[PDB]
Amino acid sequence: IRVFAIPPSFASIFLTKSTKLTCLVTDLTTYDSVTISWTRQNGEAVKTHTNISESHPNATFSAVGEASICEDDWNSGERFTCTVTHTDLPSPLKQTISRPKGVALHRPDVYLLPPAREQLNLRESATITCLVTGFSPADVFVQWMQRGQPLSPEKYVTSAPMPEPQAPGRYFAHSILTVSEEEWNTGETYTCVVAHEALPNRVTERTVDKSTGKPTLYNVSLVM
Amino acid sequence: IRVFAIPPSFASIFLTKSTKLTCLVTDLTTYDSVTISWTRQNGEAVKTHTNISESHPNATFSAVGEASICEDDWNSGERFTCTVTHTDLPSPLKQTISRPKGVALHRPDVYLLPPAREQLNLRESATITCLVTGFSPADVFVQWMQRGQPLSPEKYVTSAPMPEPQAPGRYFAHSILTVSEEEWNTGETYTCVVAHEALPNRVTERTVDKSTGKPTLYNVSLVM
Amino acid sequence: IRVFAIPPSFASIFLTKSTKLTCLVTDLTTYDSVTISWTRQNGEAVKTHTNISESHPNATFSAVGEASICEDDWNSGERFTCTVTHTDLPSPLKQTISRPALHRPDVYLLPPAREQLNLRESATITCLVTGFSPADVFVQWMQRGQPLSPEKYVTSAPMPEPQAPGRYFAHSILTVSEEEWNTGETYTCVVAHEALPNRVTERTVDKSTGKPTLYNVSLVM
Ligand SMILES: *[C@@H]1O[C@H](CO)[C@@H](O)[C@H](O)[C@H]1NC(C)=O
Ligand SMILES: *[C@@H]1O[C@H](CO)[C@@H](O)[C@H](O)[C@H]1NC(C)=O
Ligand SMILES: *[C@@H]1O[C@H](CO)[C@@H](O)[C@H](O)[C@H]1NC(C)=O
Repeated sequence: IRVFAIPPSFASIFLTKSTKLTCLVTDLTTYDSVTISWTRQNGEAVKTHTNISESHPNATFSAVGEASICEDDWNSGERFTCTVTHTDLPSPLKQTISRPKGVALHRPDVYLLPPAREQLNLRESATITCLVTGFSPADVFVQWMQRGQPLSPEKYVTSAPMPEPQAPGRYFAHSILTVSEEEWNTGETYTCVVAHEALPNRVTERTVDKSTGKPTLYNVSLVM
Repeated sequence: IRVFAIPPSFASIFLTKSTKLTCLVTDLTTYDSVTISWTRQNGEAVKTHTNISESHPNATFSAVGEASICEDDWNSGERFTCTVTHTDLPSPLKQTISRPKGVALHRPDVYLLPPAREQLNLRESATITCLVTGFSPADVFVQWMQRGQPLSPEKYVTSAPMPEPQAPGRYFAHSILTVSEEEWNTGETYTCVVAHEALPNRVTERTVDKSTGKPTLYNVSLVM
Repeated sequence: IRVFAIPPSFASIFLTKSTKLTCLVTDLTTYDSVTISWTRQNGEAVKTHTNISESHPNATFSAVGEASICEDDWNSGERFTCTVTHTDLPSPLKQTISRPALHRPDVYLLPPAREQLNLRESATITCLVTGFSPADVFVQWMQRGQPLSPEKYVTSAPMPEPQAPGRYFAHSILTVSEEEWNTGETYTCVVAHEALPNRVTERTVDKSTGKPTLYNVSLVM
């Protein structure tokens, strides 16, 4: 029996365009009347639970509570009082969380690197790395789209934020995309979109194809 | 009684990151008791109508009722009703506005044209046109960014959307950025950003400089 | 009421050139005069422990049981037991620990982008390690045979490969100045992994690596 308070990441709120606070109560006994109400410091939130998780392998139940809350309330700093009520707990427990404040804002520097020539020579799989560095407060959402069409989330993996060596305040993040050689050889202008607080547009785009390496001012070829 | 309910346009919701809805009364007594109330389907109370407009010299009544509302509920299509009653007319006037439904969403196609050679020859100024076409609905926000920071609102002018001739539902929009010729010679990489509903991130980016638009002038062939 | 020990990882093995044992006791309340001993699956003697701490208020006995053991004992798979005969429980408790598919890692070095170099405040060289199993790699950076300081370069934790769940990838960067890049430097990235037959691989990139080194085409105003 434990109660968790989960602040939604900017990765979560940007994906669905909604700040969805979520409270997990884990390892509760499988009893009846599983109800999760909602309050705040004012007391006007209303929503119930949806699709409570089944019994975990350690032989106990669990419940999840999620609600829709506006973006401006999330930016205001109000402590949202997520309350969970159950019969096993003699007293219902409520959780109050809010955004951290006072953190500096540093604009991300999204630089896109083409796959290495040695990797291209092997002709099995080519990897394109999106470098997102020099951004705070180190909460980013990086996704890949092809010709304006988003790709499957399984195709790409985004690394967790890590501290920058030179800059202590700024933290970087990484994401790689695996592509076939024939797709890269033809060139579909793969682009990287990065979402962050510090960006004035809050979204930035950088693209690369096979013809980026050529300076496009001269066309020199070697034929035997 | 005449009340003008101005819906929050996409430019308004995107510039301030907070949707602002205003219903403004028009052409009544210069100053008397008035009650403005935003009403949903549930009839719940709303934020107070701050900054009521002062009486105009031409004896035309005007009251600006602004409030902060849920961003997601506005896009959900549920209708917002401004209830205005006045001492002059006992019957209240109900004005209801919402985001229109039954409208197709078409992804904007952003084409960014370099300045003409004839204009660059006179060297008095350079105009860069940001062409956005095939976007629905009519609302759109266009602003200009130079090397990461936005331009002044006076510097750039965005034309009103007009119906596209080929596609009746789709529309097109224009925005010019007149700059001095010597700035274009430096190739400082002007960037055009646009905001619209249909884009996957709701915003997309295009860039132009002196290097872009230059073909391969030199096919230097080294063949043995 | 359990015992936990830190397994020797190939990075830690390669740093000290030997397998070292670290048994940080967890989930056991700190009492006076506790008994902790190192034994194998069969239980012969060990060397004396070193650098143990006092009682820990956080209910986790944060004193390390240090012992240096041969490499063949670790890679043979026979278990190691951190036997902790605690005061509260007369029955001794031990934790069996050992190594748990091997794929040769492929190391590819990506030169810094021109956008990074044009701005000139810094240059980042990325070391992409892919297709290694298990997740035990130590990415280190070499410059003309001189090992760079650990603070310059940082390596992310290995993540499962999207193409193959068995495969893992690790990615590391080196933060240098633009002058250090446009001036001739080797900047070798060396990667050590168990699955490598040589146990060590490295790649080198230069400013002229991108150039074909057949035609030096230049633009002059
Ligand atoms: C540029 O050079 C490549 C090298 O083979 C060649 O395939 C391509 O056709 C050239 N571009 C043009 C426009 O001819
Ligand atoms: C450039 O030269 C190459 C020589 O191999 C030729 O194949 C190509 O068609 C040329 N491109 C143009 C645009 O003339
Ligand atoms: C051509 O070679 C010279 C060697 O002195 C070098 O400095 C120069 O950078 C080379 N050209 C290019 C385009 O790299």
